[PDB]
Amino acid sequence: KAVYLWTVSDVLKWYRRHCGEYTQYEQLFAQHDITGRALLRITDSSLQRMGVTDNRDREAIWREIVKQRLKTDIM
Repeated sequence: KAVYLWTVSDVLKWYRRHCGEYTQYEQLFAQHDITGRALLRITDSSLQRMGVTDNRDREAIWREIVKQRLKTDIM
């Protein structure tokens, strides 16, 4: 499924699969209503505003977001 079309549920499924060691934050994605379109636009600073203040955790999640953008872009 193209990321642009991902629902929040699609985002949560992606998050569980790729950020499985950071599940503690998973509800932030639902509470902030992060669709695929939002996922492609969010910044490291958005993550910190959602409450991922731990640097190493936020770095890890951010890298997964960038990895997904790269997959999307090479297509």
